[PDB]
Amino acid sequence: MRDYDEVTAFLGEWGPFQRLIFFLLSASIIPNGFTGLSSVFLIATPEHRCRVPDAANLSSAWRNHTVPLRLRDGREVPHSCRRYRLATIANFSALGLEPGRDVDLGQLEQESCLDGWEFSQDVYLSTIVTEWNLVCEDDWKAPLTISLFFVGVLLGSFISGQLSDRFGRKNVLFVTMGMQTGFSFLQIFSKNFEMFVVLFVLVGMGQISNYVAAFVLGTEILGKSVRIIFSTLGVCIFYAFGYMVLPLFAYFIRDWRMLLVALTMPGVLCVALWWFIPESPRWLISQGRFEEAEVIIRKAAKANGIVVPSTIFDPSELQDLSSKKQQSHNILDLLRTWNIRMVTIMSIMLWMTISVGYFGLSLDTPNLHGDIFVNCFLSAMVEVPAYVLAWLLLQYLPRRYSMATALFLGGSVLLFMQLVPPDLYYLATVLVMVGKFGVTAAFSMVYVYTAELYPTVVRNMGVGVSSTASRLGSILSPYFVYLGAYDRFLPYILMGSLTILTAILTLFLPESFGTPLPDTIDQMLRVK
Ligand SMILES: CC(C)[N@+]1(C)[C@@H]2CC[C@H]1C[C@@H](OC(=O)[C@@H](CO)c1ccccc1)C2
Ligand code: NA
Repeated sequence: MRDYDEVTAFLGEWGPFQRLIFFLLSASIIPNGFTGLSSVFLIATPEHRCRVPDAANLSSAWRNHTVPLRLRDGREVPHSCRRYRLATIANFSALGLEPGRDVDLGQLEQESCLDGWEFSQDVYLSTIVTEWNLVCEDDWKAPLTISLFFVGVLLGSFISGQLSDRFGRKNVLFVTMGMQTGFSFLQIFSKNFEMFVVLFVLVGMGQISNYVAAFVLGTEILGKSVRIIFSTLGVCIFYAFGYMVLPLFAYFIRDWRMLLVALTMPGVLCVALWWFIPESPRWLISQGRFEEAEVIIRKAAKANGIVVPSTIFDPSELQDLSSKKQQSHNILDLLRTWNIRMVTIMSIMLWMTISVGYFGLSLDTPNLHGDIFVNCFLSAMVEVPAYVLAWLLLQYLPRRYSMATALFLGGSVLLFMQLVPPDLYYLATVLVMVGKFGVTAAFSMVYVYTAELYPTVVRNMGVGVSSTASRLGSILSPYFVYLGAYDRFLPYILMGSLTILTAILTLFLPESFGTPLPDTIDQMLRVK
């Protein structure tokens, strides 16, 4: 018996086949870039105030003084959820009385907006918040939709695995790509809020599912050395490109339906890949469909120009491949021994906190100062050097000090936010981008570090548990942004404190660099 990576080693590590597969599977990750964080523009809240119908016979003075003024940022602004009793105002205006001259505005009665709201159109022409008035007593519905999107992503994480195992990688990939694109398109025709919410849940489910299927198919087709590069840089950078191009679209298109059309179109464009990506030969061998694997291997050999006679490859060996011992599935293994128990708890908390920080910072961009589109672009762009640095650090430096430093930077920088004087408000944006830089580096590194910490017997299970923890964290991530209304800096204080505690935690994990990866739990490294 032999190994699949050995039997197939004759194809080489790099060449026309593996190159095309690498850049096509990576290109299929772009739509997840602008689909993941489109909520920053689809669910944005413009400035708004109570609407006063023009039927009111109010003087120009009264029309200038129809809403109480409240102070924000040290500056007067119309109160966004309350107005002076329109009937009392109309009675005063009919009597000839005028504000200030005859009326003390400070003691008038107030009511909520019974004629709806007037949203400004300086930035957004329309969004779902303006469509269904998700403001004042409905404001909690705005982040809820985003939480529900990540809820769908959670469910997709469970389902896409089993589906891909039972029906293949390419089939699940393209089916869920089409599902995501179709439900993204359908959302344009949402009559009311509930249909939009449920369609957004399904869109997130499809998005996660097809990301996962692309990742698994790529890490199964590519060779041993290029596998790491694909997993680490290949998909991350093209996700960053998708995110970076999201604000480019949102700048020209400022209507949520036309923006959904624009973000839907690339998904339809990706369907051409069906004729270029083959099914994973390793999976087909797992199902016992050896003729299809043989055909795909011979086609790859022909594409790379390698002569493949019986002396260098034969299906008889293909039919007698080795199978690795099956890994434990019962979760009890992760809790049976004290050391692995503690390592699992720390990894859960580390992944959840890194995810909360990353998605909170991503979703908080429209609340920063300066141009919203420039801020979103800078947020998307600061990830590419974060991935390059993460990759170099993983290649050459111990994981513990690297991740302690990246988290310490990401957390400490945020705590400085409250110390920036308003005159130099732009420094706060600098800090926030450096903050997200650190978080992004840590987020890229943990995917590898955790996979090294667990022994083979349960490695996948442990990684999956920690990954689910991170995904749970992003359900909470839009609510930390929601807290920005109660107190501007509270979200950053929370994120910074939690990140510093996570950076302190990381130092207690055992070091893996430069040591053989363990095979059985008895060989697992001990926590400090
Ligand atoms: C930060 C880098 C390493 N990622 C490529 C990792 C973690 C975040 C980012 C994107 C990806 O994680 C996701 O969950 C993706 C695809 O499901 C996602 C992006 C945006 C919204 C929801 C999910 C995997
Ligand atoms: Na995709």
